[PDB]
Amino acid sequence: QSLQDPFLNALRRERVPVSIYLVNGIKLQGQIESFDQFVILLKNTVSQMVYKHAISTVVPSRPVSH
Amino acid sequence: QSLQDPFLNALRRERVPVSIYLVNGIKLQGQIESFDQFVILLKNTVSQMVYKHAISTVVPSRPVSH
Amino acid sequence: QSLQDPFLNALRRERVPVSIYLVNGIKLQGQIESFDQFVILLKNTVSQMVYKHAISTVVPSRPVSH
Amino acid sequence: QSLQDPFLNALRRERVPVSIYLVNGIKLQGQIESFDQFVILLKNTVSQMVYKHAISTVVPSRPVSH
Amino acid sequence: QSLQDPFLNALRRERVPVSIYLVNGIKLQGQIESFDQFVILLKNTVSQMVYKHAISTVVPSRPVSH
Amino acid sequence: QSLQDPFLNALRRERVPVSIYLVNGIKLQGQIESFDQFVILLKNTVSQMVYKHAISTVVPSRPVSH
Repeated sequence: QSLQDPFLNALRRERVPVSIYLVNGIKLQGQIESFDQFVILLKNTVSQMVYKHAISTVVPSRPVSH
Repeated sequence: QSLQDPFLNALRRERVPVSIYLVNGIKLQGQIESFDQFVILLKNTVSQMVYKHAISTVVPSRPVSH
Repeated sequence: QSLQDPFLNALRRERVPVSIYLVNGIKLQGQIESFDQFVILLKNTVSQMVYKHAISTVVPSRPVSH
Repeated sequence: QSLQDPFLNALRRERVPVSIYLVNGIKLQGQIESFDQFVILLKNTVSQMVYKHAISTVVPSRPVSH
Repeated sequence: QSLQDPFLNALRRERVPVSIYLVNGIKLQGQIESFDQFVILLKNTVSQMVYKHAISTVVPSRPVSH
Repeated sequence: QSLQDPFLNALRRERVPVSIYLVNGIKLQGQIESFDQFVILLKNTVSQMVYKHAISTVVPSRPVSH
């Protein structure tokens, strides 16, 4: 299930800069390189691996249709 | 199960502004655009994807029947 | 399972004011309107939906038998 | 499984005052009245229901064998 | 699975003092008395029961082979 | 699943220094010695065992292909 995948794929495909806010309030920025049901790979200087269980919200930097 | 879906659907359908409070105390605001069992899409300038595991409470801005 | 349901039902039925403390230390107050295994609906001016995964403790404002 | 139950039962049966520390650092005190795999009922003036997912450590006020 | 058990058993058997850091940054110290897949029993003046879901990292006070 | 394993294996095999940020904002550093689906063993002076449920992001100190 089911909503996640089209939303994240749209961001990934359009290479939209996003802000990922973590469960501790820390903000990550970059482009979604790929994802599965457990992690998101977020690209800027290096690819970092973000655990979805530690994500609170994914905020596109501009409107993106899914 | 079972309580969530009528509650969130009522908010979504009536387009009631809500406050979503996260597990770190951060408050999000907007209208519920859609949801499944893992995320809520919360609309204002952009659609942001909120993970339910990081939500503590959903507070309608006015009384809504479910 | 098994302890939750009689405890929360007693509060709900007796309409006992409770304090719900969240995993971030934030205190909610109101009466338990209904619940399932994922959320509690907590009533005051509006019904708010509290996720049990974000609850640390439910504290009745007075002794209640279960 | 398997370690929890003898440990908590020993506390419950011996009516040992405990400190329950939550995942946010908040300390609860009282005696364990009962428990299942999801919650602990902690007694002082009222019985409060503590969610095990929000517990970090259970600390007996004195040595207890299990 | 699979890595945990040899690591924690090595600490337990060698009675190595460890620091257990919790998800809120609080540090516990003592020796691992026993464990299962849900909790660790950590010994100093009393045995305290630590929930693994609230543990971030287990740090031996000296190098231990597993 | 599926993304984690090639990413972490690449770090492990190349012995890339990483920063592991925990869900409370605390940063760990060292090299990934091994991992399974529940923990990562992170090496510096001692091997410490990090629970993946307490990890927010794994950040390689330099670009690594997976």
